[PDB]
This record gives sequence, structure tokens and C-alpha cells, in this order.
Amino acid sequence: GKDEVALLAAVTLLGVLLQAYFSLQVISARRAFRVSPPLTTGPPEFERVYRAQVNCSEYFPLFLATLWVAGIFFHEGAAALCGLVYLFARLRYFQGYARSAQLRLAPLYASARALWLLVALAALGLLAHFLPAALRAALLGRLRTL
Amino acid sequence: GKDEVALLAAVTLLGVLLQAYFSLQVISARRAFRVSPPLTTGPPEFERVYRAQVNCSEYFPLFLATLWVAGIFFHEGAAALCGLVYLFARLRYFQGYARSAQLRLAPLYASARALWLLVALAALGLLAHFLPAALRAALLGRLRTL
Amino acid sequence: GKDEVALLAAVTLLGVLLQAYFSLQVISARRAFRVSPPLTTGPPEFERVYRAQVNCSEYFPLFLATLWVAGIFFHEGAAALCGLVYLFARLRYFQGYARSAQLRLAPLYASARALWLLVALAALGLLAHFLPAALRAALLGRLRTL
Ligand SMILES: CCCCCCCCCCCCO[C@@H]1O[C@H](CO)[C@@H](O[C@H]2O[C@H](CO)[C@@H](O)[C@H](O)[C@H]2O)[C@H](O)[C@H]1O
Ligand SMILES: CCCCCCCCCCCCO[C@@H]1O[C@H](CO)[C@@H](O[C@H]2O[C@H](CO)[C@@H](O)[C@H](O)[C@H]2O)[C@H](O)[C@H]1O
Ligand SMILES: CCCCCCCCCCCCO[C@@H]1O[C@H](CO)[C@@H](O[C@H]2O[C@H](CO)[C@@H](O)[C@H](O)[C@H]2O)[C@H](O)[C@H]1O
Ligand SMILES: O=C1CCCC2(CCN(c3cnc4ccccc4n3)CC2)N1Cc1ccccc1
Ligand SMILES: O=C1CCCC2(CCN(c3cnc4ccccc4n3)CC2)N1Cc1ccccc1
Ligand SMILES: O=C1CCCC2(CCN(c3cnc4ccccc4n3)CC2)N1Cc1ccccc1
Ligand SMILES: N[C@@H](CCC(=O)N[C@@H](CS)C(=O)NCC(=O)O)C(=O)O
Ligand SMILES: N[C@@H](CCC(=O)N[C@@H](CS)C(=O)NCC(=O)O)C(=O)O
Ligand SMILES: N[C@@H](CCC(=O)N[C@@H](CS)C(=O)NCC(=O)O)C(=O)O
Ligand SMILES: CCCCCC/C=C\CCCCCCCC(=O)O
Ligand SMILES: CCCCCC/C=C\CCCCCCCC(=O)O
Ligand SMILES: CCCCCC/C=C\CCCCCCCC(=O)O
Repeated sequence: GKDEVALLAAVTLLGVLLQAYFSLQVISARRAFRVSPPLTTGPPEFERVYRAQVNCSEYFPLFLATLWVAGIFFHEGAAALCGLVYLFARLRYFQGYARSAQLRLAPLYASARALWLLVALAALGLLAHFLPAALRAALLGRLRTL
Repeated sequence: GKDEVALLAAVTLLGVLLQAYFSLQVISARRAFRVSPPLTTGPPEFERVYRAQVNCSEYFPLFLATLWVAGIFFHEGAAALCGLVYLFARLRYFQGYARSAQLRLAPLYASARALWLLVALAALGLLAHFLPAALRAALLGRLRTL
Repeated sequence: GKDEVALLAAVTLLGVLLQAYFSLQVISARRAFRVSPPLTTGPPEFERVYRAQVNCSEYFPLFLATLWVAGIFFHEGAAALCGLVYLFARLRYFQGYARSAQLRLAPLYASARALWLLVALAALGLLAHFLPAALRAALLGRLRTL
């Protein structure tokens, strides 16, 4: 039973490791521009790397929630593949943003498409687990029991 | 077995969609006040919408964790209903905060009550799954085995 | 079956309560230095408590994801104990940071060690659930079927 969700757990763990990488880059930028904590404002190069990390952290629970709903209710393999596509787009988004605000846009749109696809698979999976039972009950004249 | 958690998954998915709506409002505010990334400070109207979104994102994993613990250990329906009450209070909090800092207070207190209730249901459910076994073992003189 | 994950759910709930405590300290600091919302910049004492809370929130979903992957795939007790060690190190990190930026360092390194250990247990558990099957299939000449 655990192996039915092992792929989702592996993709989740890869997402956690990618967040540690983003945190490591913010530590390297803090030394490079002497922006010591608790300071978050500084040169534009520091601000971009810092904002890229904040964006990736805020979206991490959204990726996690939809990966698990899609993987359990739609299909495990399809959701894990979309999750991988999302993580790789977020790595490119972070790398682009570090160079410039404009270069973050193409990988940001790619990550938005991957997250919207996970949302769509989760919705399709939830409908596949609810609509057939409702349809069966309506045809049998037992919808109120449901 | 999956349908025993389908309601929690649907409420989780609705929470993800509400976060996309909050992100869409911050994008609209960025254009309205020319506060281009990586900038997060700007006019007070921009700052309120931006802070409302940050608050909703930071609390999203807390809502998610308690919704799932309460839904699995207490009762699925009761937790999903509290989760819906929490999400609707957070939408009103965001809308109020966009108009003024004071107008965010009543829906913020409403969202705090809904989150505290989910916490209480999760605690009640965890106690319901641990205390009876401990009581049974104490009455049988087998508490050390437990 | 639920009681096989009840310890992880209890540790998760304790982490949620600790986040409410961190939020309560930021509210007390807002009154102490008249830094009214939506303002996040202010005196250094306010900024440290505020940054300590933001750091704890951003890392909360990372703690949650690894606690659950390690607890399900490695061993429940070992993961719940590491999770407790992580939460206690984060409380000390918050208390140290409130006094000074330097005093946050020792408990921050302690919390990083606890989180890296949860990551290692999750990886060990995922390998324990995948490598034996791959090894069995390679020895039987059926790896392609897998
Ligand atoms: C209350 C709501 C009312 C009911 C609303 C119903 C709306 C129905 C939406 C249209 C159906 C979607 O159409 C369906 O999409 C999925 C995913 O893209 C496809 O699925 C295929 O591609 C996806 C892409 O990732 C793979 O993960 C999946 O394993 C594969 O089988 C189906 O082959 C297609 O039939
Ligand atoms: C180590 C700890 C020591 C032991 C501590 C024990 C403390 C016990 C707390 C008091 C018991 C709570 O009392 C109990 O509350 C719940 C929820 O409000 C009620 O439950 C009712 O209302 C809730 C409200 O959402 C619904 O979700 C639920 O389906 C319904 O049955 C029970 O009808 C009531 O009996
Ligand atoms: C594709 C990857 C290729 C394969 C890579 C394989 C790498 C193997 C890593 C070395 C093995 C780790 O070694 C193993 O560590 C764990 C945890 O520290 C120990 O486990 C022990 O201590 C941990 C510490 O928390 C307890 O939670 C656990 O219950 C206890 O049994 C094992 O007694 C030890 O044998
Ligand atoms: O991943 C990203 C990153 C960039 C921002 C965003 C794309 C543009 N945004 C839009 C666009 N059209 C919308 C239509 C209806 C409702 C809201 C809408 N939001 C805001 C969210 N997403 C998609 C997303 C985010 C969170 C959860 C689910 C999906
Ligand atoms: O939802 C909200 C939004 C507004 C802030 C807050 C309400 C006031 N806060 C308080 C009040 N009394 C307390 C008593 C003991 C310990 C801490 C306390 N914290 C801080 C948390 N919550 C409740 C919450 C938050 C996170 C997890 C669980 C619940
Ligand atoms: O908990 C903390 C808090 C302090 C920052 C940090 C420790 C230093 N950081 C490092 C150090 N060496 C690295 C080697 C390879 C890849 C990245 C690396 N990151 C950045 C993450 N962690 C560990 C962590 C964070 C998120 C997920 C998992 C683990
Ligand atoms: N740099 C990473 C790692 C987090 C971290 O180690 N933060 C510590 C050390 S810089 C801290 O308390 N920082 C306070 C702050 O970020 O203001 C991140 O931003 O997520
Ligand atoms: N506006 C939403 C969506 C996130 C988003 O699209 N952010 C992009 C485009 S504005 C970004 O990298 N922003 C950098 C920043 O927020 O400083 C939010 O704040 O969560
Ligand atoms: N102080 C806690 C609790 C969150 C909270 O209650 N925030 C409200 C009341 S101060 C809010 O909308 N704040 C806006 C802001 O933080 O700028 C935290 O920072 O997480
Ligand atoms: C191909 C999709 C068509 C769905 C067919 C549904 C059939 C009848 C809908 C009537 C609902 C009102 C009857 C209520 C009585 C009851 O079902 O308990
Ligand atoms: C109605 C609640 C009352 C609970 C009754 C508990 C009974 C006895 C508690 C004594 C505990 C010490 C005995 C240890 C020996 C053992 O149980 O293994
Ligand atoms: C102790 C670890 C040693 C592992 C032994 C693995 C044995 C043989 C590896 C050869 C793989 C190529 C054969 C492909 C044919 C097939 O398995 O379907």
C-alpha cells in the first residue's frame, strides 16, 4: 500500500532538497552583498535571489497539496511526472531571476502551466471518484440516500 | 478507502484555488501602482493586498495540516465544514484588508476561530484514538506493555 | 491503520501550536514598538522577532513533508522523535533571535541537523521500499517487467 504512494513521496523529497538549494543560494548572496540578518532589502541582485526563494517557498505547499491529491485520485505516475516538470521549471525560474527580473518570466509561466495541470488532474480525479456514484444513484432513484 | 478522504481533498483543492486568486490580485495591484518585482514596498493600498496574500500563504500549510488531522482522526464531514468556514473567512479577510487595515480585523478573528476549532477537533480525535487504549491497558494491569 | 500514523499527527499538531505561539510573539512585538500592519520594517528588536517567525513558517511545510515521508517509509517512532527535536530547536532559535542575531545561530544549526536527519531517514525509507524489489527483479532476470 505504501508503494502506491512511493513515487509521490520521492518527488516530495526532491522538492524539499530543491528548497535547501534555494536557501543555500540566499546564504551565498548574503555574504556577497553584506546584507546581514535580519535585513532583507539590499542591492537589486540580492533582492532578486531573495524574492525568488520566497516565491518558491510560498508555492511549495501548493505544489505538495496538488501533487498528492492528483497522485492519489487521478494517477500516480502522471502526477509525479507533472511534479517533476514543476520542480524543474522552478529551478530555471530561480536561476533566471538571479540574473534578471525579465529572465524569470518564461520559466515562471512554465511553472504556472505545470501547477495548473496538477490542479486539473486533481479536479479530474476528484470528479472520477464522485460523479459515477452520483450518476448510479440518480439512475436507480436513490440520490437522496447519497 | 480514498473516498473516506475525498471531501478533505476537495476542500484542500479549493484552498489551492483561493491562493491562485490571491496571487492574481497581487499581480493586478503591481500594475495599478507600478510596483515592479523584486519590489514589495510601495503605496499603502499595494502593501495591504501584498501583506494579505503573504498572511494567507503562511497560514495555508497550517489550515492543511489541521484539516487532515481533524478529518482523519475526528470526523471527515465536521473537519471539511470547518475548513470551508476557514477558507471563506480568509477570502473576506483579504477583501477587507484591501480596503483598509481595520476592515481586515473582524474576518481575521473569524478565521482564527475556525482554525482554533480545527485544532480542537484534531486534538479531540487524537485523544479518542489514544486515551481509550491507555484506559483499557490500565484497567487490565498491562499499561507497561502499552 | 490510523494509529500507525497517530504519532506523526500528534507531532504535526504540536508544530501547528508552536506556529500560533510564534504569531502571538509577533503581535506582542507590534504593540511594543507601534509597528502597525501593513508595516514589517521597524526597530531591530521588532525585525528579529518578525524574521524569526517568517523563517519558522517557511520551514514548517518542509518539516511536515519530511516528517510524514520518514514516518511512513522509515519508522514512525524515529521520525516523530526527530520531529520533536526539530520543533524544540526552532523554539530555541526563535527565543535566541529575539535577543540577538548571533544567539539564533547555535539553535539554527541544531534545527538544520534535525531537518537533514529527517531528510536522510526519508531517503533511507524510500530506498528500503524500492531497492530490494529492483535487486530481486535483477537476480530473476525480470528488471524490464519492473
Ligand atoms: C461538476 C463538474 C461538471 C463536470 C465537468 C467535466 C469536465 C471534463 C473535462 C474534459 C475531460 C479531460 O480529458 C482528459 O484529460 C486527461 C488529462 O489531460 C487525459 O489523460 C491523459 O493525459 C494526461 C496528461 O497529463 C495523463 O496524465 C493521463 O495519464 C493520460 O491518460 C485524458 O485522455 C482526457 O480524456
Ligand atoms: C491529556 C488530555 C486530558 C484529557 C482532556 C479531555 C478534554 C475533553 C474536552 C471536552 C469534550 C468536548 O466536547 C465535544 O465537543 C465536540 C466538538 O465541539 C462535540 O461534537 C459535535 O460538534 C462538533 C462541532 O464542530 C461537530 O464537528 C461534531 O461532529 C459533533 O458531534 C461533542 O458533542 C462534544 O461532546
Ligand atoms: C541510489 C542510491 C544508492 C544506494 C545508497 C545507500 C546508502 C546507505 C547509507 C548508509 C546506511 C545508513 O545506516 C543506517 O542509519 C540508520 C539511521 O542513522 C540507523 O538506524 C538507527 O538509528 C536511527 C537514527 O535516527 C533510528 O531512527 C533507527 O530507528 C535506528 O534503527 C541504522 O542502524 C544504520 O544501519
Ligand atoms: O503558478 C502560478 C505562478 C504565477 C501566478 C499564477 C498564474 C497567474 N494567476 C492566475 C491566472 N489566472 C487565474 C484565473 C482564475 C483565478 C486565478 C487565476 N490566477 C495567479 C497564479 N500561478 C498559478 C497557480 C497558483 C496557485 C495555485 C494554482 C495555480
Ligand atoms: O488563526 C490565527 C490568525 C491570527 C493569529 C492567531 C490568533 C492570536 N494568536 C494567539 C492567541 N492566543 C494564544 C494562546 C496560546 C498560544 C498561542 C496563542 N496565539 C496568535 C495566532 N491565530 C490562531 C492560530 C494560528 C496558528 C495555528 C493555530 C491557531
Ligand atoms: O534547515 C536548514 C536551516 C538553515 C539552512 C539549511 C542549512 C544550510 N543550507 C545548505 C547546506 N548545505 C547544502 C548542501 C547541498 C545542498 C543544499 C545545502 N544547503 C541551506 C539549508 N537547512 C537545511 C535544510 C533546509 C531545507 C530542506 C532540507 C534541509
Ligand atoms: N537563506 C535561506 C536559509 C534560511 C536561514 O538559514 N536563515 C537564517 C540564517 S541567514 C536566519 O535566521 N535568517 C534571518 C533572515 O533571513 O532575515 C533562506 O532564506 O531560506
Ligand atoms: N502575485 C502572486 C503570484 C506570484 C508571482 O507570479 N510572482 C512573480 C511575478 S510578479 C515573481 O517572481 N514576483 C517577484 C516578487 O514577488 O517580488 C504572489 O504574490 O503570490
Ligand atoms: N503576528 C502573527 C499572526 C498573524 C496576524 O494576526 N496578522 C494580522 C494581524 S497583525 C495581519 O493581517 N497582519 C498584517 C501584517 O502582518 O502585515 C504573524 O505574523 O504570523
Ligand atoms: C446521462 C446523464 C443523465 C442523468 C440521469 C438522471 C436521472 C434523473 C434525475 C432526476 C432527479 C430527481 C429524482 C429524485 C429522486 C431520487 O433520485 O431519490
Ligand atoms: C475512570 C478512570 C480511572 C483509571 C483507572 C486506572 C487504574 C489504575 C492505575 C494504576 C497504575 C499503576 C499500575 C502499573 C501496572 C501496570 O498497569 O502495568
Ligand atoms: C549484490 C548486487 C548485485 C546485483 C546483481 C544484478 C545482476 C545482473 C544485472 C544485469 C542487468 C542486465 C540484464 C537485463 C535483463 C533483465 O533483467 O530483464
